[PDB]
Amino acid sequence: KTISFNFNQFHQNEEQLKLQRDARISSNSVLELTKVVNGVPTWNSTGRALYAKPVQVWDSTTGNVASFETRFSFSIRQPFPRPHPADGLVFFIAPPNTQTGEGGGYFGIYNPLSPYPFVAVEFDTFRNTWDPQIPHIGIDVNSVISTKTVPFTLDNGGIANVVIKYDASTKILHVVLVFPSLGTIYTIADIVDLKQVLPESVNVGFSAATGDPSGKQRNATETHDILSWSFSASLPG
Amino acid sequence: KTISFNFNQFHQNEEQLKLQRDARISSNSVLELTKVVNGVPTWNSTGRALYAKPVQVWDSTTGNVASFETRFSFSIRQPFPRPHPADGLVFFIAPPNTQTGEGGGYFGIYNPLSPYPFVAVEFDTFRNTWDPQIPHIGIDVNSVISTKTVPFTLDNGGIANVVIKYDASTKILHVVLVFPSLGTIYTIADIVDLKQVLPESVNVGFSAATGDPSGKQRNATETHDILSWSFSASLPG
Ligand SMILES: *[C@@H]1O[C@H](CO)[C@@H](O[C@@H]2O[C@H](CO)[C@@H](O[C@@H]3O[C@H](CO)[C@@H](O)[C@H](O)[C@@H]3O)[C@H](O)[C@H]2NC(C)=O)[C@H](O[C@@H]2O[C@@H](C)[C@@H](O)[C@@H](O)[C@@H]2O)[C@H]1NC(C)=O
Ligand SMILES: *[C@@H]1O[C@H](CO)[C@@H](O[C@@H]2O[C@H](CO)[C@@H](O[C@@H]3O[C@H](CO)[C@@H](O)[C@H](O)[C@@H]3O)[C@H](O)[C@H]2NC(C)=O)[C@H](O[C@@H]2O[C@@H](C)[C@@H](O)[C@@H](O)[C@@H]2O)[C@H]1NC(C)=O
Ligand SMILES: *[C@@H]1O[C@H](CO)[C@@H](O[C@@H]2O[C@H](CO)[C@@H](O)[C@H](O)[C@H]2NC(C)=O)[C@H](O[C@@H]2O[C@@H](C)[C@@H](O)[C@@H](O)[C@@H]2O)[C@H]1NC(C)=O
Ligand SMILES: *[C@@H]1O[C@H](CO)[C@@H](O[C@H]2O[C@H](CO)[C@@H](O)[C@H](O)[C@H]2NC(C)=O)[C@H](O[C@@H]2O[C@@H](C)[C@@H](O)[C@@H](O)[C@@H]2O)[C@H]1NC(C)=O
Ligand SMILES: OC[C@H]1O[C@H](O[C@@H]2[C@@H](O)[C@@H](O)O[C@H](CO)[C@@H]2O)[C@H](O)[C@@H](O)[C@H]1O
Ligand SMILES: OC[C@H]1O[C@H](O[C@@H]2[C@@H](O)[C@@H](O)O[C@H](CO)[C@@H]2O)[C@H](O)[C@@H](O)[C@H]1O
Ligand SMILES: [Ca+2]
Ligand SMILES: [Ca+2]
Ligand SMILES: [Mn+2]
Ligand SMILES: [Mn+2]
Repeated sequence: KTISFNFNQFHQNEEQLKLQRDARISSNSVLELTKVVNGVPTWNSTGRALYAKPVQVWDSTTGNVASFETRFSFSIRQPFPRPHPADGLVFFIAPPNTQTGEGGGYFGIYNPLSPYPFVAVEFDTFRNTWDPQIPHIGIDVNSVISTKTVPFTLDNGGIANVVIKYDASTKILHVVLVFPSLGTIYTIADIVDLKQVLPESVNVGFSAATGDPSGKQRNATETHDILSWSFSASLPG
Repeated sequence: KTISFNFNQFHQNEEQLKLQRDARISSNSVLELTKVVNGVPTWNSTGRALYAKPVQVWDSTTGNVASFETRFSFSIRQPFPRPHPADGLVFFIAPPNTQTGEGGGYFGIYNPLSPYPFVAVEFDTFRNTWDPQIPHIGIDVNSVISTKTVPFTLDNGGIANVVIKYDASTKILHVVLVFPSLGTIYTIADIVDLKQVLPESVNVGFSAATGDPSGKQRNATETHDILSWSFSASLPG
């Protein structure tokens, strides 16, 4: 069948969401993935937000895989240009009941200790050793070393519209990033076999992180706000 | 091996373009694919515009296929809502030195008594027998019976931004359609093996058509204007 939900905005204490670590919902309705005190983003922050109920992406009985579409708006404000904002945010799919991973360039979804599979779309703002120039969009499968990336220029503090679509029949994951105020459009796509990397049931959500203390730079930070979010999935099984 | 060009606007008899049939460039810089007299689009019109120089999409020696990206803005104004606007416009790739094909639902790129291969992205406004609900975006390979389609709502007379990207390593052709004034975003993608359908050298361009006389409806028309166009291709050969 078809599952779906839509958050035109976030109401404090959402029954539908699971907030982890620093993730909070502000009084004015936005989902702040990372810590922001008195209007200022801090470093050493990591937070995630998961849809409370698990979604079935595939069925072992029929062998069918779900197709899905998710749309959301986010905003990244980088108050301090030098030396380097960090780290970025991702939309991810992972097994249910996982714990926040390592922060920094791992966005809180990768745990070197005990790794769990995941498919994520990253909006990377800090160039780690494994990264190409930033900012860039990346498609991540079980790792933060993207299978494909594309550069983009951030609209600092502006709103961004993202469209992520997965077509099971072609196994194509296509993502579109648009900054309405600048009129710019970025597109990236890759082939991903969900059935091969993920279990039948998963959690969908966001995760973000600011500068890791090991970098010794308190300015390595920015906001990671989610303004709205809609999700739809169809499993003919 | 990189080839690219950019047209922020179009000038009268540009050396870089090959205009065919009704295609003409207006005094105010727009590329009008189909006939418009005294601000009114007419039926029974067909026109194409090709980049004057051929581009190499693949090399028989190395076996490599080119990756490319093209961006353009177009506008479709439909003055007569009833009974039905027609027919639409396409961005296409075909062998060099082709002639305008049949008009109507064939957009001027398909010639029944001398079919040549082609890959095209259509913005279809008239529902032929082989079509799903209109308007819709479609990916066409050697035929106007799309391999994939997606519906969209036209911003009548408004501007549309299109991004077409082809990644040779994955064979994915992804297209994004955005109507800035409405803030709507449409995305479609499919797998296409250029090397399998097209020759090493091709022409890239646009083609459009208005109502065919056989429909006996003079209102079966609309404008098909191209405002800007940039193209880039890389052959690692
Ligand atoms: C960490 O991030 C902070 C906040 O941006 C940086 O501090 C700021 O450094 C600016 C230097 O580009 C200062 O700008 C000056 O502003 C005044 C008035 O606004 C002008 O007259 C002058 O020409 C400059 O444009 C800005 O005042 C300062 N902000 C504050 C209140 O601290 C900081 O920069 C670096 O460290 C600070 C402590 C100073 O030593 C700066 O000179 C230095 O660039 C960022 N730190 C890092 C690691 O780069
Ligand atoms: C072909 O396209 C023309 C142009 O739109 C159609 O004629 C137009 O028909 C409209 C009927 O829907 C007329 O609209 C009405 O206009 C008056 C005053 O302008 C308003 O008060 C009223 O609220 C409607 O908006 C429109 O005036 C007319 N345009 C002109 C100047 O001719 C045409 O429709 C066909 O002919 C007209 C004259 C009527 O007989 C219609 O019933 C008839 O369908 C379109 N023809 C086809 C094949 O549909
Ligand atoms: C649709 O437009 C065509 C123009 O490309 C018309 O054909 C052209 O008509 C010219 C004068 O009518 C003639 O000099 C051209 O040789 C001819 N070109 C072609 C494609 O052969 C076409 O038909 C014309 O108009 C209709 C009404 C009849 O009068 C025909 O005898 C004309 O050729 C136009 N179709 C219709 C039905 O309007
Ligand atoms: C980065 O953020 C951490 C929060 O997770 C800070 O440590 C806190 O959490 C750890 C384990 O989760 C606890 O053991 C600490 O008691 C917590 N500290 C606080 C603020 O109450 C962490 O702070 C640093 O490390 C901890 C272990 C203490 O030594 C703090 O004094 C120290 O500042 C913070 N890192 C930095 C450098 O800001
Ligand atoms: O400053 C923020 C960043 O901190 C870390 O980056 C590394 C750091 O671990 C250390 O190896 O030193 C180098 C510079 O020599 C970098 O700062 C995180 O790994 C980054 O993701 C980022 O948070
Ligand atoms: O009226 C515009 C359309 O005219 C033609 O469509 C067909 C027509 O040829 C004839 O077969 O009758 C049917 C309806 O019974 C349609 O009108 C073109 O083929 C279309 O592309 C369009 O121009
Ligand atoms: Ca990074
Ligand atoms: Ca059609
Ligand atoms: Mn990255
Ligand atoms: Mn069609």
